[PDB]
Amino acid sequence: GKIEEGKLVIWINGDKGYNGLAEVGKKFEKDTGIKVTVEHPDKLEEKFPQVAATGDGPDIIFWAHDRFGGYAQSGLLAEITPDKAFQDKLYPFTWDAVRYNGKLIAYPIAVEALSLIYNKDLLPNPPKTWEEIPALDKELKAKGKSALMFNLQEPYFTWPLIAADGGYAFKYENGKYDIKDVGVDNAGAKAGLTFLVDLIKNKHMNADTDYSIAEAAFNKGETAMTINGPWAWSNIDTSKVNYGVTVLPTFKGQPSKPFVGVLSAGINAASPNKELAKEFLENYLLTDEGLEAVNKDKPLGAVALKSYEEELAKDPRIAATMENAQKGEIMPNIPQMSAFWYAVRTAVINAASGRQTVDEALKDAQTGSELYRQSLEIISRYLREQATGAADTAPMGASGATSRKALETLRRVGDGVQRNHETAFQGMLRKLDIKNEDDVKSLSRVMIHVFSDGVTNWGRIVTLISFGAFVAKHLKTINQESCIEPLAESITDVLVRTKRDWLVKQRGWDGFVEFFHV
Ligand SMILES: COc1nn(C)cc1C(=O)N[S@@]1(=O)=NC(=O)c2ccc3c(c2)N(C[C@@H]2CCO[C@H]2[C@@H](OC)/C(F)=C/C[C@H](C)C1)C[C@@]1(CCCc2cc(Cl)ccc21)CO3
Ligand SMILES: OC[C@H]1O[C@H](O[C@H]2[C@H](O)[C@@H](O)[C@@H](O)O[C@@H]2CO)[C@H](O)[C@@H](O)[C@@H]1O
Repeated sequence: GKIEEGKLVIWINGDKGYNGLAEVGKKFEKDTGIKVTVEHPDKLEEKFPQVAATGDGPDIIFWAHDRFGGYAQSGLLAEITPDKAFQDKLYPFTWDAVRYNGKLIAYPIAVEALSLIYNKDLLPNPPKTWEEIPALDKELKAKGKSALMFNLQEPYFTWPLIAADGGYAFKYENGKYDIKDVGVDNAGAKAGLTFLVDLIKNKHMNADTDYSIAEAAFNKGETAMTINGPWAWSNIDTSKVNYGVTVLPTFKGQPSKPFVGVLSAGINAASPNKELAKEFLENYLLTDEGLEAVNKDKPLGAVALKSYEEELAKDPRIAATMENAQKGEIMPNIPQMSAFWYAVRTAVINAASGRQTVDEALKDAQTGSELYRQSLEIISRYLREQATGAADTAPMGASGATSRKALETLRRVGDGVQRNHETAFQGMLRKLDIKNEDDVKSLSRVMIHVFSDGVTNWGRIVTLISFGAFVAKHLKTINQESCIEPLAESITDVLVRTKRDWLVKQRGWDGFVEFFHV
């Protein structure tokens, strides 16, 4: 749990130009004597927050911007402070993708959007609609080909179809996200995912198709179409398939709406090499020659660097990428994106395999996606009304009946725990000696140790929240009322992170209300 001084370790995904990046690393070493190690570990976006939390991991992490808000909220990223001269060399909308709570948390590299990639030797004209793909597959099957193969294991690739007829992650209106408004189990999302499951039912696609199987089938000329990003174009070039990159097909007359990613470079908060990392990213990578080295290995898409994007913009494959991006939406970077992606990943795999119906799969994804927000509403309200003696008059909002009935249940069963276990609560309160916001930050570790490692049931969840209320009452009494919302956020994090799968299996807080129905 200590990063080594006087070198740079970089993590980037195995689908990106990591050999090109290593070439930029060699140029840095030639000037500075500092070795640059580029690694592409499996699941690096899940590994980074685990290793970084212990003061370990790479100096620089590359991922799409959507994961970076979670990393920033967890204190895992150094604030990026480039001068005006450097900032003005990149597109302002790319800087917006890496801004979190008013602070830049990464360097933007390139804009990524999925396109429809088609074999001009099999399909001279690509289909304008999803609805015509079954008929095309039937024509191509008669010739020993298939219409379409793409990765069905990552919701990134299926999302554009789910979003087409009105599926959404977090509602965006008046230039602001309603994190309370999730659109995963609406009629639009159901129509999109039913269309995908029907393609599998009718044997136009196979539920087991992943990135490697789709790429091999397209690059060998066995399938007429794939869905992929700019990074894929290198392997297609090598294959000598006569390919086009175009607009994704429409669904029910509406565009497919890909979630747009900005490949971004974050600096580990635990790195002792932050000045070397800034130098590397600003004066080696984010140059015409640095981006060219990476782009020549695996294409980046529409680069953040204006000078180089002017050259690449002339490429009709980049025009197609930006057309799809404009029909799509820039991903949020809110910490909840991780849970959203896990919930929709499971829904698509289960619907595609027949493990769940579309209705069952998207219900669970909806419950999973709103679990943090709903849990925080209940827990924050209970802690604050316990501390002050007065309830919150603010409307409950989305799924408000559940929130109201959960808080009602918690008042009954939680007050019971605090009354019956007053001596134990007082003993643990004094032993923990909670005085201020720094001490509250130390509770997460002991909550995971005591709560998360014990049996999972609603009773032990009531104790977790009820002791939280007991601590909140103390914090109010000693003029530390400012600590209660952070405490509520910390309890919610432990509960929903460590009991995610169990909570969704219970129908979340509806399960809680039913379990303690007297
Ligand atoms: C029929 O049975 C029941 N019906 N219902 C409604 C409940 C039970 C029931 O039996 N529940 S029980 O099994 N629950 C536990 O054991 C338990 C569960 C979660 C806990 C947790 C304990 N904690 C240790 C406790 C605190 C007081 O002394 C501890 C314990 O004695 C050593 C005790 F009193 C247990 C009695 C429980 C009622 C038994 C607190 C904890 C660690 C410390 C830091 C910290 C900070 C915050 Cl903000 C928030 C929480 C925490 C983690 O959360
Ligand atoms: O499938 C969910 C997944 O989608 C995005 O990941 C993309 C990434 O943006 C691309 O650069 C490329 O590597 O493919 C990935 C999909 O396999 C999100 O960025 C990611 O957080 C999310 O889990």
